[PDB]
Amino acid sequence: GLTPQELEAYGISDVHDIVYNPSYDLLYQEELDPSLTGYERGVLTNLGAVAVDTGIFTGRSPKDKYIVRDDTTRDTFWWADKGKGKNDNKPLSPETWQHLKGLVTRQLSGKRLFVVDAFCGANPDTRLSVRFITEVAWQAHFVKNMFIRPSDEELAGFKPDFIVMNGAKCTNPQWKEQGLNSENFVAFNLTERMQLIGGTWYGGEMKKGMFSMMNYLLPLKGIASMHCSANVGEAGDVAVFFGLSGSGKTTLSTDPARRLIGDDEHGWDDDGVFNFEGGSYAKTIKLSKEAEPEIYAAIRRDALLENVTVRAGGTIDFDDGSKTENTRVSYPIYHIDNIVKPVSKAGHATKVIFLTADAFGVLPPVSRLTADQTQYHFLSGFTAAAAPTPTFSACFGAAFLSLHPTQYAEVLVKRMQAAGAQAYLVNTGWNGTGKRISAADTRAIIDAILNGSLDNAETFTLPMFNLAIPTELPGVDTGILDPRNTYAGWQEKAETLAKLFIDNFDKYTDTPAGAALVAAGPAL
Repeated sequence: GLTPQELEAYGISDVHDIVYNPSYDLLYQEELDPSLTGYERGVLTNLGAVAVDTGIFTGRSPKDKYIVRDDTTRDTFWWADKGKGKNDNKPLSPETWQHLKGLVTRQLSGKRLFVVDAFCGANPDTRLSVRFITEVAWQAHFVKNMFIRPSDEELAGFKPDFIVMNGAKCTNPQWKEQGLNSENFVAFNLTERMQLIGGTWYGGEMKKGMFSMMNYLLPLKGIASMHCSANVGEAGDVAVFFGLSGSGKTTLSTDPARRLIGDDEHGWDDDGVFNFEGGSYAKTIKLSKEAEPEIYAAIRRDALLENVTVRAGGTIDFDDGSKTENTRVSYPIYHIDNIVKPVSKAGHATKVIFLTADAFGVLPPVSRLTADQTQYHFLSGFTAAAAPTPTFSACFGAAFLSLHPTQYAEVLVKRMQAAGAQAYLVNTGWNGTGKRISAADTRAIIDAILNGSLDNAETFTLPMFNLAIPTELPGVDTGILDPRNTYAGWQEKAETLAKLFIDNFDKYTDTPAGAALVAAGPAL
């Protein structure tokens, strides 16, 4: 356990009472305290889980995200104002940092505090020790679910590498004079190793804040940091899946014959692939027991519902998206049966799958990527909607990148090469006309990848993009393998898309890495 004196080292004073690493039993009682008001208030649902409301703080606040620019980060961070920018990594002065830090420590002074020590990363040799301090019980509950809970033995020798202080109740009145976006703030200081949260009550800021920090620390050590889901087969073969909204990442990574390592954040070190998290933060709009039985069943006592509509009686209305469509629920990973246990990690990945939804109808259902193409497409992070509106998210998670995108690509292929892994580009999209690709076909494609069939298969190249397409695939109509067969014609569309890729990639050509990669992209 820790003493009040330990917290005063951070600037907090007059510490009334500390509840260190509270059990789920205690948190449940705390959340239901009738004296709580506003966003602190918790309500019991018919499913047994507690539900909370974060007001207008429905999602992340990229505009209020700042990182202190100093000797530590000056030359290493991917700044929003240097070179070509193109990101939310806005620099902050050390003096303003001390002011923001002071606002939080003063807000937390003279209160009963909740302190949660946890780990980020499932592999002991490469994990990060994090201490979270909050004055709100459900916030302590959120971090207990989302990060790895230490054993009493691990707690004995705990020494935090990073400290996050949640001061949602305070705001910065001097914001205007300081040249900030608003009175709220999500700030990071890599020299003092701390994260501050002010004004915003959105739980995801704690999850995504640590992800951004891991994205900085790990690649520097030669450890891949990835925004993906990962699962394992009976033979211990592991696959990682990358894909933005609509790509079907989650659904395709759900397989009764394959245990889940994790659904969102993973690292890849000398020992293999590991989950950063100890829980899942799932979206709940239109959630049905029929479509998502695993998630639905995870919602019980100890899970924490966020912003969902609950009626006086009858309770949860998962369909009500009037307030927001970003309704969430967090729960410890063990609420899911089909997982890798007792530790969320496995061996080296041998199959890397990039999922996309090409509404332009140009890309093939499946292509086997070359090492350079893997890097090119990882950096592009393409997907399109409504058909078509294209989206390019670097490394399939641009908003959480702390280093130049090329750095993530380099470490990824380094680990892939050491494992002899193979990458595939799978297009589950439709241009809006004629017969679309069926879920059955999509599953057949994934099976062919996972079982090693496409690994040494004969292929033919697709013009311009130069993608290698397998000659035939078991359980799939050979006809659908060639995207041209759906239609000048395809060529005209291919030129349009190729131009988009080229236009987007110019953002990284300044670096020797990005520059060298241009030759792996579309040739028009």
